[PDB]
Amino acid sequence: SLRGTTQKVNRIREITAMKTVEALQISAQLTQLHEVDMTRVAELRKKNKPAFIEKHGVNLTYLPFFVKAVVEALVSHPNVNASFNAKTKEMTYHSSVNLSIAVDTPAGLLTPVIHDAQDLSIPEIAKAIVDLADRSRNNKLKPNDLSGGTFTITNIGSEGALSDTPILVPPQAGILGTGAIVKRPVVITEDGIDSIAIRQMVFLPLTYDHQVVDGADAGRFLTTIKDRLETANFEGDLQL
Amino acid sequence: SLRGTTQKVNRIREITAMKTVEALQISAQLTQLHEVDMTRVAELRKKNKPAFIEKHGVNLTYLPFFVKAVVEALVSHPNVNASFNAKTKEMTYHSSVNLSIAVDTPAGLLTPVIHDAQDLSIPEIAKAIVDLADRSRNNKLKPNDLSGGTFTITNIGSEGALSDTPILVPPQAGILGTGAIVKRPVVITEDGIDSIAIRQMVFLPLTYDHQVVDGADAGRFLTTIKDRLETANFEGDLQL
Amino acid sequence: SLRGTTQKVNRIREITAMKTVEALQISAQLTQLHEVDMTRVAELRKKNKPAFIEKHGVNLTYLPFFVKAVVEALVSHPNVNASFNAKTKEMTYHSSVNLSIAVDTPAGLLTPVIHDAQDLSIPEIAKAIVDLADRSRNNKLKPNDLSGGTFTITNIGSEGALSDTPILVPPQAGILGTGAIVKRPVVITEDGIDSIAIRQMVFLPLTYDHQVVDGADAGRFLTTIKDRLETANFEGDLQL
Ligand SMILES: CC(C)(COP(=O)(O)OP(=O)(O)OC[C@H]1O[C@@H](n2cnc3c(N)ncnc32)[C@H](O)[C@@H]1OP(=O)(O)O)[C@@H](O)C(=O)NCCC(=O)NCCS
Ligand SMILES: CC(C)(COP(=O)(O)OP(=O)(O)OC[C@H]1O[C@@H](n2cnc3c(N)ncnc32)[C@H](O)[C@@H]1OP(=O)(O)O)[C@@H](O)C(=O)NCCC(=O)NCCS
Ligand SMILES: CC(C)(COP(=O)(O)OP(=O)(O)OC[C@H]1O[C@@H](n2cnc3c(N)ncnc32)[C@H](O)[C@@H]1OP(=O)(O)O)[C@@H](O)C(=O)NCCC(=O)NCCS
Ligand SMILES: NC(=O)CCCC[C@@H](S)CCS
Ligand SMILES: NC(=O)CCCC[C@@H](S)CCS
Ligand SMILES: NC(=O)CCCC[C@@H](S)CCS
Repeated sequence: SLRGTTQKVNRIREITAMKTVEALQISAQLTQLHEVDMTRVAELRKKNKPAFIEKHGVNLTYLPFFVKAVVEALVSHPNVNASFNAKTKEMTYHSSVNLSIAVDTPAGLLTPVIHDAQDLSIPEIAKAIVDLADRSRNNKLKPNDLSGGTFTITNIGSEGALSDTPILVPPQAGILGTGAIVKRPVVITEDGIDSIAIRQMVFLPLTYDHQVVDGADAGRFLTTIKDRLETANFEGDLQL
Repeated sequence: SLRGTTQKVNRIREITAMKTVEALQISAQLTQLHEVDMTRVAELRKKNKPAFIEKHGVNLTYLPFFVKAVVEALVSHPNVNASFNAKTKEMTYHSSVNLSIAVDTPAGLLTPVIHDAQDLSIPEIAKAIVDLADRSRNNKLKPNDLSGGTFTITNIGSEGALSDTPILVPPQAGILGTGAIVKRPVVITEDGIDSIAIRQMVFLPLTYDHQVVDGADAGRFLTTIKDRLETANFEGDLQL
Repeated sequence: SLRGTTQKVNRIREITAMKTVEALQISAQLTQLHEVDMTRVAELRKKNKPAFIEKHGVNLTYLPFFVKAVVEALVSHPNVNASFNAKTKEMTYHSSVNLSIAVDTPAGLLTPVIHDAQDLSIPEIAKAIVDLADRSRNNKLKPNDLSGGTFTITNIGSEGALSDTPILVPPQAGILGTGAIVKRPVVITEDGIDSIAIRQMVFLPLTYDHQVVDGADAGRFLTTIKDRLETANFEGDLQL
């Protein structure tokens, strides 16, 4: 149908094309990659999935665990939950964590926002993602659902990708991609013995703006997220 | 010889320097990475290499398999074999797949084009790559051999790289890198049993223009390529 | 403390913000990734660490090994230790290797320079890194300690990162990141037998300017570094 034709793009595509080209010219984007052992989260998720759907009415995916860890890291690393004004040379450190979530829709990519995500529990996050994705796909968003974001999470693993260099959109200073969670052979070291284990591993590429965040700051922020996910103390957070 | 000197660059270098700096400013480039199990292609290639050289006169490398899978994916994903006009907001979906191939030459990188690649078999692709690389290296190209490309494949694995973030050149919307194919330990899951196998693995970084392709579209396009290569039903395609 | 405030940034942050945004607009940056087996260097380092601190007064980290291999590669690949003037179309191939080292400080990232690094031994490199990092952190640098660099090495593995797409700053044409050195299961092939070994592996992302270096040139340069590190003939270089 499309093949061999020239057609005017829809408004979402036109806006995305304009915003992404401009975004790269008014920021200094680079992507740092860390690997995280998601096995404990995967086991916790598998064990509690039936009780979660029964009590909260929504499916329990990996995304609310990534959101909870990222939002707590943005509170303890306020330098990342920030915006730079290149005209006045002032940095604004936001008190709210307004978390943008990339949502794939048939008309194009949309980035709705979970406002004040720092006040939400894992069940509330799971419900907000479902509500935003549904309203994004059915033209039921309001303008304020698409603005005010202070950081973004993009699920690049939804379509099989291990990694990407996602584009951040100023005034945001960071966008985290959640790669595909894949079983991999990894090395475990305990009591001086190196051995090979099968673990659920994920790559987390973080695109950050070098105007706001330096490489070591990005590493410290990603280390906080990694340690939270690897310990996986989320049982109480599930409110079952 | 070069060390401690200042010299005027040759024309290929001057053009590359100008085109690549400009390309990044008029597009929104990002690179998505997937991993593909090339074992079946490697076994098929090893088994049929002698019969291929004897019948078709050229060596059988991995590149014609990547080209065949990519060209079929560009036909089934017309949204990727496309160009965006930022002035009129129109997308042109090309009917031809004119596949650019990056060729390393002593005077610099050249990107000759296989026009109407969708009409070619694996032997015809193998011969066209050899012809274009030879004419690129011996100053025997014509101007139309270097224009009209709708997508590019760059063999970054030729010099050992696992991955890269290759630069696309508008009006193209995508450029795929074929990383070095390396034996790696990977996890196989069958009948509920996780186990470790040695497989020939490759990383395929795709740089795409966010004006034309969103992240989920890139993932769906790369999934089509991955499934074609992993199944490796190419015996009949070899025309032996 | 920062949360909920707007504050004027310090001078280092203001300069970094300005330089990194501009750098991307006057160059064609891309990042090629190779993997290197650091096991032999790790064993050599562990065995000689006590004798190194006793004789040279400084701790022996992995960074002087990366610096030695990179500096020798910049001498044998003069096309990488070079600067492009886009106005005159002239390439300057530097005779000195002035190696910039990224240093994380509490006030922000600084990039001091080891001038004429090609004339230094591993102990001299180890001492120069310690001196530059100390003076960077205690406001004891002079202006010429921060200029004249021909290439940069950035230790992204200091804060846990496997990889990054570091930003180069013109007139430099390349910046190498040293990822976190991690034990991984890898495939060894000897006498026709494929087997799985535990090795200390590192990813080395190289951001290069496409105005100066093409992808195959970057691969050849990284292959020289990889072969030097994997052979690890550095015993005599330690001067113990
Ligand atoms: C100045 C600087 C480069 C010195 O690094 P260094 O020579 O490796 O020295 P350090 O004292 O920091 O290293 C501490 C230890 O970590 C180890 N280490 C450092 N980098 C490592 C890496 N990439 N992988 C594994 N181990 C590493 C060292 O070998 C040393 O080990 P040991 O105590 O057992 O001997 C470093 O302090 C720094 O500032 N790094 C950050 C650079 C930066 O901000 N880059 C920007 C992008 S993140
Ligand atoms: C709205 C959205 C983010 C919700 O994602 P989600 O919370 O993971 O929910 P989904 O219903 O899509 O997930 C379906 C399944 O895949 C799994 N899954 C999703 N992402 C995964 C990942 N990164 N790795 C492994 N499994 C994953 C989920 O756990 C779930 O598994 P289950 O059915 O066994 O319970 C998602 O539909 C979406 O739009 N993703 C694409 C985002 C995008 O386009 N980003 C741009 C760059 S690609
Ligand atoms: C023209 C060109 C693309 C042809 O590549 P090709 O079809 O793979 O052919 P080659 O003759 O170079 O390949 C030589 C061998 O390496 C193998 N090989 C090539 N690429 C490989 C890869 N990615 N992984 C593993 N093996 C590979 C081939 O299968 C062949 O093996 P064999 O001799 O055992 O049969 C190539 O010569 C070239 O110029 N590559 C560089 C492209 C470039 O500069 N890109 C820019 C970014 S680096
Ligand atoms: N709807 C849009 O215009 C989104 C453009 C930016 C997308 C980024 S933040 C996520 C994928 S790289
Ligand atoms: N001959 C050229 O000017 C090519 C410039 C662009 C090269 C890209 S498409 C491939 C390597 S990133
Ligand atoms: N002090 C600075 O302005 C450094 C800016 C550039 C940093 C790069 S070279 C290394 C991290 S990407």
